[PDB]
Formats: sequence, C-alpha cells, structure tokens
Amino acid sequence: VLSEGEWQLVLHVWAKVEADVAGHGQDILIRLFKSHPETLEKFDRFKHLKTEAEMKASEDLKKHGVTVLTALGAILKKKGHHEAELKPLAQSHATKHKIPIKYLEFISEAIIHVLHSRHPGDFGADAQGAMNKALELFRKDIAAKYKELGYQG
Ligand code: HEM
Repeated sequence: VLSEGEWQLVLHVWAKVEADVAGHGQDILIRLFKSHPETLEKFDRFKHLKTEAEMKASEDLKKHGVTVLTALGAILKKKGHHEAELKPLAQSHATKHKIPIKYLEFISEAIIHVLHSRHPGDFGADAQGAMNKALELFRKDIAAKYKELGYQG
C-alpha cells in the first residue's frame, strides 16, 4: 500500500496535471503511440494517423486524451479505495477492447516520462517512486480482474 506521504507526492503532482489535462493527454498518447506502435493498432479511430505531426493535429486524439486522464485522476484520488472505479474499466478493456496488461505497463511509462518533462521541481525521485507505486497498484488490481474473467495478460 502507499503511505499517506507517498499519496501526498502523487496527488501534489496530479493537481498540476489538472492544470492542463488536454496537453498532458496529448503528449502521453503520442509518446505511447511512437514508442510502442502496436498500441495504435488497437484504436480503429486513430489507425490512419502516420506521423507525429498528424497526431499533434488530431482534435479527436486530444479529446480522448482527456477521457483517459480524467478516469485515471478519479482513481488516483480514491487513494487505493478504487474498486467501483476500476471494475468497469477492467471489464471493458479485457473483454471489449482487448488490451493486454503489458500495454497498461507501456502507458504507465509514458505517463511518468511526461510528468517528468513537464514538472521537474515537483517530480523528483521521491515523487517518481511514489507515482510508479500508484501505477503498479492500479495494474495489479486490473490484473486480478483480468484473471477472473479469463484474460489474465
Ligand atoms: C491509464 C489507463 C487507461 C485508462 C484510464 C483507460 C480509460 C479508458 C476510458 C475511460 C474509455 C472509455 C470507456 C470504456 O470503453 O470503458 C476507454 C476506451 C478505450 N480504451 Fe482505454 N484506458 C487506458 C488504457 C488503455 C490503453 C493502454 C489502451 C490501448 C493500448 C486502451 C484502449 C482503449 C480503447 C481501444 C477504447 C475504446 C475507444 C473507442 O471507443 O473507439 N486503453 N479507455
């Protein structure tokens, strides 16, 4: 479990992310899609996007970057008591979207890269450590729901 001090580091940076959810959403999805091109194939709606310039220009991409960070922030702010928030998500990502756990590991690294590039002073090594723990917690709970449904992985 994260301590109360680790939760404070997490949410302190997250309140900065919430200053500009759309720009953060953008960076994180584009980092995901460039670093791990196989992830872009899961999105029928982004499949046509072939360059970084085209991704930066898509309003739909930026809109759905807000969708992802908003659902994430709702989870983070439950400081581990996230059962009602996480359940629906795992269900649709296991059974409808078919997203393996490993991809949730990729987007975790993209989130951490982008926080570091945008918020140095609030994202030192202690906060990086705390955010990695929170992201591991979220992955571990999702993985348990996956296993139950027959998708573990
Ligand atoms: C930090 C984790 C992520 C969160 C919080 C998250 C959240 C969301 C939300 C809230 C929706 C819409 C409602 C739903 O369908 O249940 C959604 C849709 C979707 N998510 Fe995610 N997601 C995340 C990670 C991923 C990743 C890593 C991928 C793919 C590599 C993925 C693929 C999808 C797809 C394919 C859809 C449907 C888009 C559409 O309707 O065209 N998700 N996700």
